Amino acid sequence: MTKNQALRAALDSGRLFTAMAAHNPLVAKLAEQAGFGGIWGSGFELSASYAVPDANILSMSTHLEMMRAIASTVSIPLIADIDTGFGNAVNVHYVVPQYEAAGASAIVMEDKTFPKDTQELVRIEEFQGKIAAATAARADRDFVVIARVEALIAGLGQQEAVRRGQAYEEAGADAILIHSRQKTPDEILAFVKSWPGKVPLVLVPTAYPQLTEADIAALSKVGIVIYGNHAIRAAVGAVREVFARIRRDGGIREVDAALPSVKEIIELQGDERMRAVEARYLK
Amino acid sequence: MTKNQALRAALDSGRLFTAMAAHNPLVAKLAEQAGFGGIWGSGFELSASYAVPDANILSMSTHLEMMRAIASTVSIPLIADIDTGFGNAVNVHYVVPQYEAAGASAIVMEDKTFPKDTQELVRIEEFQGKIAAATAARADRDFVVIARVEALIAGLGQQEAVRRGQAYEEAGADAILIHSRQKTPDEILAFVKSWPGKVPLVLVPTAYPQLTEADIAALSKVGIVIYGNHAIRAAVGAVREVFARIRRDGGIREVDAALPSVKEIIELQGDERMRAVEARYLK
Amino acid sequence: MTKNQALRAALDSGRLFTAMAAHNPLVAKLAEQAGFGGIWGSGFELSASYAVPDANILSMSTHLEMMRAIASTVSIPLIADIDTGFGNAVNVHYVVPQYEAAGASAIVMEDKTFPKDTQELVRIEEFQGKIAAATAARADRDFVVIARVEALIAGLGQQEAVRRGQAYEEAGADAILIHSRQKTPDEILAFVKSWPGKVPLVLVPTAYPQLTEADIAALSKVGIVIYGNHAIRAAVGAVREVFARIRRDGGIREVDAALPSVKEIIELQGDERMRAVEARYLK
Amino acid sequence: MTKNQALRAALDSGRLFTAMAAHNPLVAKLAEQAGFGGIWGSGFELSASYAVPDANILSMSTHLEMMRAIASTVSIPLIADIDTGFGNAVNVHYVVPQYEAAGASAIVMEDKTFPKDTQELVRIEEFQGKIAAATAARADRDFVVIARVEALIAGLGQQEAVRRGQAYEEAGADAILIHSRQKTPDEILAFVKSWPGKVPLVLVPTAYPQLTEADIAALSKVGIVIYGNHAIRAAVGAVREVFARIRRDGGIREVDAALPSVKEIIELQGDERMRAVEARYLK
Ligand SMILES: O=C(O)C(=O)CP(=O)(O)O
Ligand SMILES: O=C(O)C(=O)CP(=O)(O)O
Ligand SMILES: O=C(O)C(=O)CP(=O)(O)O
Ligand SMILES: O=C(O)C(=O)CP(=O)(O)O
Ligand SMILES: O[C@@H]1[C@@H](O)[C@@H](O)OC[C@H]1O
Ligand SMILES: O[C@@H]1[C@@H](O)[C@@H](O)OC[C@H]1O
Ligand SMILES: O[C@@H]1[C@@H](O)[C@@H](O)OC[C@H]1O
Ligand SMILES: O[C@@H]1[C@@H](O)[C@@H](O)OC[C@H]1O
Ligand SMILES: [Cl-]
Ligand SMILES: [Cl-]
Ligand SMILES: [Cl-]
Ligand SMILES: [Cl-]
Ligand SMILES: [Mg+2]
Ligand SMILES: [Mg+2]
Ligand SMILES: [Mg+2]
Ligand SMILES: [Mg+2]
Ligand code: NA
Ligand code: NA
Ligand code: NA
Ligand code: NA
Repeated sequence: MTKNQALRAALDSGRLFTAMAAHNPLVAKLAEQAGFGGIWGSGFELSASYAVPDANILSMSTHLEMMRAIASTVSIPLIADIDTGFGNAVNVHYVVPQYEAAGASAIVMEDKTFPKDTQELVRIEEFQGKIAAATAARADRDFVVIARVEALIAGLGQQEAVRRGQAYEEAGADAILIHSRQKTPDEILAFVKSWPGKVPLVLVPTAYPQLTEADIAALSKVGIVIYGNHAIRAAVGAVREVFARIRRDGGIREVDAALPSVKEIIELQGDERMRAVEARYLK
Repeated sequence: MTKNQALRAALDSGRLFTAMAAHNPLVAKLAEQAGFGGIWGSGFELSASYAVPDANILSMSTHLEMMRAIASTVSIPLIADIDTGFGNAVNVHYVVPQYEAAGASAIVMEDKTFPKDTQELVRIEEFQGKIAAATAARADRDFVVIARVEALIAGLGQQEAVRRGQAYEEAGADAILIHSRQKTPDEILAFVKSWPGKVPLVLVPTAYPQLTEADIAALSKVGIVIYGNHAIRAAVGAVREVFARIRRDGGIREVDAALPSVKEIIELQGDERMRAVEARYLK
Repeated sequence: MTKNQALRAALDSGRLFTAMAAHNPLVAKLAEQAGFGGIWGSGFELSASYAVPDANILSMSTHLEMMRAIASTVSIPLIADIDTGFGNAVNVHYVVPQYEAAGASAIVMEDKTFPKDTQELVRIEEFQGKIAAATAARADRDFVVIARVEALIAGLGQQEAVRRGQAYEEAGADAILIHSRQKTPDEILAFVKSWPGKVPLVLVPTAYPQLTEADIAALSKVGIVIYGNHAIRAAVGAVREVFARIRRDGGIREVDAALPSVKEIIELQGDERMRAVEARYLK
Repeated sequence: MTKNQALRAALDSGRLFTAMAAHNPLVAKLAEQAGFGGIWGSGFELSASYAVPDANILSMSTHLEMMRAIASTVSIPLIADIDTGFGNAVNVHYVVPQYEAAGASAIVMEDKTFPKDTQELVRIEEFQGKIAAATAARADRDFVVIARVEALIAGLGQQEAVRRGQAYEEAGADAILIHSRQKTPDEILAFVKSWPGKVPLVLVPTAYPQLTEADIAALSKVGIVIYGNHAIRAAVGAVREVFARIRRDGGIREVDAALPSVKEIIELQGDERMRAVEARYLK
């Protein structure tokens, strides 16, 4: 099975698929090794790793190349975040085949207007055009197009969020990511209970961590849960602490023991494979 | 003071300068905030973050662009690792002005032969040519060229390591990074005691962590200590643990509390500055 | 004089400054050698060279890196085309310092809305915000910000085109590029005669080639003329003809004599400089 | 048929395959349209277009990304120039899958030592290792690995050039590119007459243009002829002339008529396709 088939199989199978954020190939490799179903090529994580806001500031090329590098490192599906498609439906048409060719198995595109204005979401028909352009542009039918509905977040209400989801599924979306920034899952659970569409839902429970996977498994309508930014957060927490200790201790004499060893990083780098290559071809 | 002046001032001042590894701008920003003197644009860390060996596999462009991005984020000097110069003295000549223009305040270039052969170091005169090409190519005289001597590691002995260091300083090196993979500092300390050159030494005590900064401060001949790969190691240690917990707990309900908050990452991303910009220019 | 000073000197001097399109560093080098005042880092030319439409499809990174490469090759000022700023005023703020750091001496930003809609220009105050963000973001005050007014092209009339130009100059534009796609210069000349602002105008006479430099010199209000796309056009014309001849002749036996020699390209590549470098540093 | 199959079919078919140099996707598109069999992703042409010597100065990433862009534009096979493999057999192993994934249908790798020394070619067994690494690294067996023999050029004689070719074919090369800088084809024709290997030869007759395709068709042992640098040469010849005319005429009033029209470039950019996309998806 190709990665695209694998993701499509997980969605048609009814099993709940988990995807973890990654800001580089090493972190994606660790997510694979930890057992997550797929990698989330998070725009928030990559822009955070560049110390720039997640407000379409980071170059699209930086993100597309990071997706290429991650897909060439892991064997599990990569779901790439393409923000608002980097433009209108015409840009979508030109952009999607690049993400597919980079090896992503899905893209997530949201209906926020872009760029931000000094009215928060684009018109329903305009987004329908963008999703239809994305599905028209993909080569492999198994590649997945996920439409992200921002209407709850934009404060437009549940009726409108469901109306948009249905319009997007009618335009070709393979799944609907309904988002919420509330600190409790009530708004999301009410949307789920009311969702009437045939395609599966996608949740990013970052703001409402109390909704566990067992709680999500109980929602037959959800096929994917995404851990949106826990790798960059974990990284920051530990780097900041090790740096503060090194400066307080005046050195690495204390901190060294606790850290993963240099040998462990060399193994994560594929040293083994490289030695086989040197042994069989360096002459 | 420009960053190049700042680094040159630290070297001429006699104070011991500390530089910490960083594999992205966010980590470089944390090193700055923790109080390190400069950033080490480590080839080992960047290749590890790509999950490829540190054996000249990673594209030079990937590293040069990462240096640009780090220098545009921090206010402290960036010392860039240029491995063996990506080629001979002619490549050095073309490559150095790019690293300088990217905003690096120094480059470290080692005398290993390249590419690796199926004799371990290049000829002394050939490396002298490479260092002279680097110093000839730089525009700002304050930009620093550091020659890294691999002779101890290559097992060529102390006499040869010192002979090479002196030849490189005679060719124009502003400092000599003497390296060692021993688990105790004896080999390095004996080299230091014997070093007769006028330029300062640089140590990367990764393999012999028991040599503390107070121990290094006692070596008047050393002007720089570099923490070679502690950021990627710290990152791996924490990402791996958070991923394993999320998979064991079936969710983020437990791990969320401990992590730095999303709001903390947004602040590290420069959200404040961005709000001032939106407030004064988005109309 | 730095390049930014040189461009500012040409603008304050009253002399008419000429800038020629270039789609790569070699073509920019030829423009310099032909005697043009500066290079026009045309988005139309670079997208045409990629065989994609000039409709914000080409990655911004591809263009920014091409500007870097051109500025590192020529000694004359580079005026970079940044389309609509790749976003709103916030993107402008983040984008301008990158073009400045790449070595461009000016940017040209137009008031078209972006992305294109299924109302043609952005609101006057919104563009004023974008220009003010650009001038706020530049480090060197000599770097030039040129506002391009699309109102004639958008069919909004002369009064509105002048109103926009004046608003942009009031927001900080150092010059106003008034554009026209008419096949005669009447619309442009009438705008010029009516222009009341203090800053100089910029013309791109591509569509009305009969307006010569002597005709433009007679317009004291114009300080810059840009040849918008003549390099890619010339290139296409000759490549297409040589390819057709090679296929008709079944070889290069006939076409070879007419072509510039391989030795001539090697000289344009800086072979001389490289031999001096090899001679003095390859040891 | 995929492009790799198409190239393999041309090689097994006995027909003579023609490939033309291209320094960008537009020029590659013109070569396709002129009727050449494939595109030659020339390192000389791309470095010349950057105004840097063809001496491994140009970044490998710049070339790899240009190959991606060319392959995404044309429908015919792309033969990519990978110089000496950017390193030893280990680099070859890591580099080949990237060129394959970029969409190249073949790579050409030469046996020159690298980097150049202050002995001209690598050891036969070392190159055999590099070619075996390339064939081991490719995913699709149809992808073609071409070994370029520099022994004639290095002045090592015909016996050694043939010995190297045979060793490389024994290591897995699908074809042997025998090169010569002589101004007459005698050296090349004598090598051809003596060539005993089973795989086809590749010629780059740039220096001896009098060897026509009809002359090459008569050499049953040659399966590919490459026009090495005629696109950049044609481009330079015409750009230089148009620039000189514009400066002599003080404008474009005279030169405009002769040039391909702006409308012609817009068509080469895929405007048609883009209008269909806008018409069916921009809503
Ligand atoms: O991870 C991301 O980039 C996301 O799109 C989800 P967020 O908008 O909740 O950060
Ligand atoms: O950090 C690096 O990349 C170094 O050059 C030091 P190392 O060789 O000890 O890893
Ligand atoms: O050369 C360009 O890209 C221009 O902006 C001028 P045009 O819009 O007339 O092509
Ligand atoms: O076109 C190239 O880059 C070639 O490798 C052939 P050359 O070495 O004859 O230029
Ligand atoms: O080669 C891959 C290995 O590295 C890992 O990710 O597990 C699955 C494989 O396909
Ligand atoms: O702007 C910079 C700030 O972000 C920090 O790094 O401290 C020093 C400043 O120059
Ligand atoms: O070095 C430059 C040379 O190459 C040319 O462009 O003329 C001016 C110089 O500054
Ligand atoms: O779409 C392609 C077209 O643009 C051209 O190159 O001819 C063959 C096609 O596959
Ligand atoms: Cl990273
Ligand atoms: Cl990164
Ligand atoms: Cl080009
Ligand atoms: Cl290019
Ligand atoms: Mg996002
Ligand atoms: Mg290193
Ligand atoms: Mg333009
Ligand atoms: Mg070549
Ligand atoms: Na990153
Ligand atoms: Na990284
Ligand atoms: Na180009
Ligand atoms: Na080019």
